[PDB]
Amino acid sequence: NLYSPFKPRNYQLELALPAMKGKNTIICAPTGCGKTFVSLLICEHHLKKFPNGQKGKVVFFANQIPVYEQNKSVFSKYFERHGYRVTGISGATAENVPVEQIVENNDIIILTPQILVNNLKKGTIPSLSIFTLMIFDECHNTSKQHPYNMIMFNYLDQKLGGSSGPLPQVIGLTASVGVGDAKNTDEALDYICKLCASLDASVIATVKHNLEELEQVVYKPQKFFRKVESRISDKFKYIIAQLMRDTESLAKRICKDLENLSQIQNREFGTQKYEQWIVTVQKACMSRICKALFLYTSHLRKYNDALIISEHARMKDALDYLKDFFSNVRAAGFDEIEQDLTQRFEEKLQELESVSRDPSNENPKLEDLCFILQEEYHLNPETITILFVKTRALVDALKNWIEGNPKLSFLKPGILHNILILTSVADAQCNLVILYEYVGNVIARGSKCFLLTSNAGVIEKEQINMYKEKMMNDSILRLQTWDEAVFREKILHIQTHEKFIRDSQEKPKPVPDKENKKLLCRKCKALACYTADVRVIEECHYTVLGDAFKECFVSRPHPKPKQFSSFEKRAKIFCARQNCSHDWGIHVKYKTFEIPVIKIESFVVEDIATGVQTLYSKWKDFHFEKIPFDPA
RNA sequence: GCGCGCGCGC
RNA sequence: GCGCGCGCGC
Ligand SMILES: [Zn+2]
Repeated sequence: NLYSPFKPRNYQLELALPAMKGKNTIICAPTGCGKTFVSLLICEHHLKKFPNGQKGKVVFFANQIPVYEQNKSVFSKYFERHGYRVTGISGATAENVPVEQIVENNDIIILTPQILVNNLKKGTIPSLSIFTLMIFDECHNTSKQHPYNMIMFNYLDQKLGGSSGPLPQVIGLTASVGVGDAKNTDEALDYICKLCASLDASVIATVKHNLEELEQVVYKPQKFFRKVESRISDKFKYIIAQLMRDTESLAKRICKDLENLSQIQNREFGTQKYEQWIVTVQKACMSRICKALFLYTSHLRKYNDALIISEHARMKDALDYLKDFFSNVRAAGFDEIEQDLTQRFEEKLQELESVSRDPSNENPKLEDLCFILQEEYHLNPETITILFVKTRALVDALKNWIEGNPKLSFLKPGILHNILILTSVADAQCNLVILYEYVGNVIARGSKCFLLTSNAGVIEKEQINMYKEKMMNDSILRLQTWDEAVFREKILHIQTHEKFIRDSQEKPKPVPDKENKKLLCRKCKALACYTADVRVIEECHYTVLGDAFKECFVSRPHPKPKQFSSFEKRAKIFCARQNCSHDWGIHVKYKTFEIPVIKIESFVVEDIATGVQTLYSKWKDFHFEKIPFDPA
């Protein structure tokens, strides 16, 4: 359960060796518990390995909050018995606390890295040598300009700067090292090297002496990809779609601020992109108007479901779902709006059924799926099969379809001890796994996995992924054969070259250009404000002042409010024209003042003296006379 | 908002 | 580079 006493498995003992022997290691092991337990061991040996009058300090880096939390607990619980001081710091703690002190008085610190990057940048923590051990969760992210790398740039600057200063052991954990954009083993192997260089790892630990034991707590099924296709012509999706347009235009006219309700533009019926757009519009409207909408949208949703049922199951099943829903409102409480929609449907109802019964509108997708089930079960009749589909709706359709089938009468299906096939949308020891048009992709011997998609891209993407997993396995298998001394030297060339381009590629101060400039909405090219009215908060954030602007923009209220540096996210802000409605940035309370904060990418820079129109995506890029903030 | 990573098109 | 998305962090 991850939260108690455990017997380490041989394979984890093996994985830890190189860490325990003191080398900087990358630990490539498959997903889950594995890594946690392993990083518990290392950590336990690290702080134990010390002689009296000496203490270790371990820091553990984690990318997501959920991970920062689940790992703060595990570490706390586990090292509780032992007497060590354990904490974490994340975005939500970090606000106003003596970060040097928290480290100073702690044996295990859990962090999200952007904290450390921030605190080394300030000088509040002068050096990494305070730490004895660094652990990088999901360490394959150590590249490019990621926090992990910023940390290492600091470390490698201390290491190669020829400066002492001791430095910590560095460990990274991963299920999968990556291969970047490599096209063959040669390049993959270059990629993994540069990766090791960045972590100053001299060893990559994987499981070798304990394969029989790993390959049984982590299948690893047989991967089968199987292309299909939808029907030749779907004249049913034409009917329901026309009904959706119809009911959308009916909601538009009762609402008219409709499109503005969400910036989820270019929506397409019968896509889950649409199902969200629905929800975002229903939560958004902040009420006789809002109650009219809930009803119209509650109808478009079932319509949307319906299409998704048609496309992956059969029309008979889409229709049924719809007859059901409509039945359920003819059965009270009934009002004009609802009786309207029910009528506009009742009108197609006859035609929908002709298209439904039409022999040439069966779903070729289902015959394939069928084949697969007859193929696999004739091999083994005691097979227990699991079926993943996209929507809770499609779950029933597929169940009904199977029950209502003479070609596969042999199944006993179930859903969300006697049953022998299970259908589902979310959540093992089953022996047959089928991802049917599942979108998707997320998550003892002889086991098979089938993906079935009409999409080529997916099938082709997934096959590229399999070729990379081999490319990756082989490379590792072979750099594992290099003698460490040789490997450490290859790494050092890399570290060196990489260090050099960091300093070289830096650039002097940028000479600021006094000339006043217009900011123009990037979309409609209407005037927004002037750079004269712009001010800079905390060196990083930009506001305008004065009311000439207080009405150049409109403010729909944010659906994701948060606080950062200081100050609260309250609203998104938008170009005030009715057909432009470009996204301008946001509007916050800061200290005492509600103020707008704007992103330059939402604008064109036109010099007034000349008319020249430059475009920036980052304020760091845009060099003008920036002025800090206060009374006004 | 800022920062970081990833994908799609051109 | 521009356009349009996703996920993540401060
Ligand atoms: Zn505009």
